[PDB]
Amino acid sequence: QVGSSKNELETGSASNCPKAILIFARGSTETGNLGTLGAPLGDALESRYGASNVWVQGVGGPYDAALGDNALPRGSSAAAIREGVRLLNLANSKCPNSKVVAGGYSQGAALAAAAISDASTTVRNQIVGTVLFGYTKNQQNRGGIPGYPQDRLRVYCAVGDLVCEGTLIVLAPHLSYGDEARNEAPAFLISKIGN
Ligand code: NA
Ligand code: NA
Repeated sequence: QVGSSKNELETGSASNCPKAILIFARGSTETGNLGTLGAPLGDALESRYGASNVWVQGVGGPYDAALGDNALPRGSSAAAIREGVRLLNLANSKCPNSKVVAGGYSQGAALAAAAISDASTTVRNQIVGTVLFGYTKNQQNRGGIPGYPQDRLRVYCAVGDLVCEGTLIVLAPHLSYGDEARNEAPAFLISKIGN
């Protein structure tokens, strides 16, 4: 087995920008750059618009999804958060007229939150919608992304997912977001991108 990965923002032509670009950060120990939730989420967007009209991009490079990095400031390493910021800035520099949507699972939700907070006011305006699954900073950020408007966010925190409740206790409900990745989350992102 090889982890599910997509790198379409990095490989795409700047002369052929898509309607939408998804940047997604996986959860700790997951393989590839999309993990378990990123691939179904990108597939749902590509089913809606067509695969040529969405660029799906996972967060990799120095983001190694390491278990220890959940204990760091903001819930991931500074280098992993910087990698999110590099991809958001790449989306903006290559394809400024494309709609960006962001997502993350678990540590990846913390990475996504921090990288969106760190991005410019113009980049945040380009990110029309964000979905967080099992958000490890839900309690500490009071259900939001600092500096990002609530209408553009959905947080999926399962009943009994204690990572949403200021701990790092990972129980069965933390593994229950496959349906939101397939259904509610792409439906929400689609509403913000437009038809
Ligand atoms: Na695509
Ligand atoms: Na679910």
